[PDB]
Amino acid sequence: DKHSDEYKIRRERNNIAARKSRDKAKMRNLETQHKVLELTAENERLQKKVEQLSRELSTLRNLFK
Amino acid sequence: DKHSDEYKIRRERNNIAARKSRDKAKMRNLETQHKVLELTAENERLQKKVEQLSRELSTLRNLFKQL
DNA sequence: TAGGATTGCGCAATAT
DNA sequence: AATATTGCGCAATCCT
Repeated sequence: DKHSDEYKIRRERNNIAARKSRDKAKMRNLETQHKVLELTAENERLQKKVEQLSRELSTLRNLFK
Repeated sequence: DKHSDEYKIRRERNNIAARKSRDKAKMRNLETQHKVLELTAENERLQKKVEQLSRELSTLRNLFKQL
C-alpha cells in the first residue's frame, strides 16, 4: 500500500540511498579518468628527465675526447 | 497519451538506446581502469630508468670532480 | 520535425 | 530493521 506512511518513508530513504550510491560510483569513475591524465603527464615528465640525463652523460663523456 | 501504440514503440526504442549507452559507458570505464594499470607499469619502468641514469651521472661527475 | 544518445532519477528485488 | 546496489523503465535533454 503506497498510501501508508511506512511506504512513503521507505521510498524517501531508498531514493536518498540510490542517489548516494550512484554518486559514489560516478566519483570513482571520474577519479579513474583523472588518474589516467595524471599518470600520462607524469610519464611525459619522466621521459623528459630520461632524455635530459642522457644528454648530460653524453656531454660529460665527450670531455674524455 | 501513454496508451498510444506510437508511445509504446518510442519507449521500446529508447529502452534499447539506454542499455546500449550504459553498456558503452561501462566499457569505457573498464578500458580506463586497464589504461591506469598500463600507465602505472610504464611509470614504474621510467622511475627505474631515471634512478639508474641519475646514479650513473652522479658517479661520473664525482670522478671528474676528484681530479 | 524526426530520432538515437546521454543521463539522472524512481521503483523494487536483492544484497549486505 | 536499515542502508547499498542495480536492472528495468520513464523522461528531459543533448546531439545529429
